[PDB]
Amino acid sequence: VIVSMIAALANNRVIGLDNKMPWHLPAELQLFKRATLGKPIVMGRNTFESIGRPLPGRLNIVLSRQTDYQPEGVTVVATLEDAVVAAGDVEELMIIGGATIYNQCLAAADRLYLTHIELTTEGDTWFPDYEQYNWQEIEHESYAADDKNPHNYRFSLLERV
Ligand SMILES: NC(=O)c1ccc[n+]([C@@H]2O[C@H](COP(=O)([O-])OP(=O)(O)OC[C@H]3O[C@@H](n4cnc5c(N)ncnc54)[C@H](OP(=O)(O)O)[C@@H]3O)[C@@H](O)[C@H]2O)c1
Ligand SMILES: Nc1nc(=O)c2nc(CNc3ccc(C(=O)N[C@@H](CCC(=O)O)C(=O)O)cc3)cnc2[nH]1
Repeated sequence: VIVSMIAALANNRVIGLDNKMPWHLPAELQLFKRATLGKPIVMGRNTFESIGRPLPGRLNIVLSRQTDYQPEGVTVVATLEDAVVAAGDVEELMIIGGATIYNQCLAAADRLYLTHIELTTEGDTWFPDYEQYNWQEIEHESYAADDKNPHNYRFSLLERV
């Protein structure tokens, strides 16, 4: 199975503050849905709680070592090894974070689905320093700020080298 990680980072690799996203770009969230629909998504307990419910059309796998932790509609696993197994016989698995999971999986990541948001904001969670490794961009698309999305952002699909 291909190990991919998807995230949206503001400048300085910021991805969150107070267990929430420091911005609101509905069109970017639709890009997230587009990139994960039909695929198993693996996330940390904090990220699952920030989302507030399982995401439709995807196998929701949540990581937590609290043995009695079991929200409705999601599969809970106690280790990353169990998350992969839980994903099943699929072609690609999507690590949807949070910083904790990105950190642990970066070294093993095959692809990074990154959205760079042109914004400098306060944060308490950051995406790992992926540039310490070698990647080659496979796809990209720039999205100018608009009516319902007040920030410019750029999508970049990186493949590990
Ligand atoms: N902008 C983006 O693209 C994006 C994406 C995702 C998340 N976020 C943001 O990032 C923040 C959440 O991430 P964060 O790191 O605080 O939390 P997190 O990574 O989502 O979750 C951390 C928790 O996951 C469990 N866990 C971690 N590693 C584990 C392992 N190896 N085995 C079993 N369980 C493990 C532990 O919970 P237990 O104590 O229950 O074991 C750990 O406390 C929020 O602000 C969220 O909004 C942003
Ligand atoms: N590219 C990217 N953008 C993000 O916002 C993002 N967010 C997370 C974690 N936070 C969230 C927060 C909300 C939803 C969410 O509600 N997603 C819906 C679409 C939006 C909606 O239905 O309101 C989904 O069906 O995926 C997903 C992840 C993880 N990776 C990301 N990756």
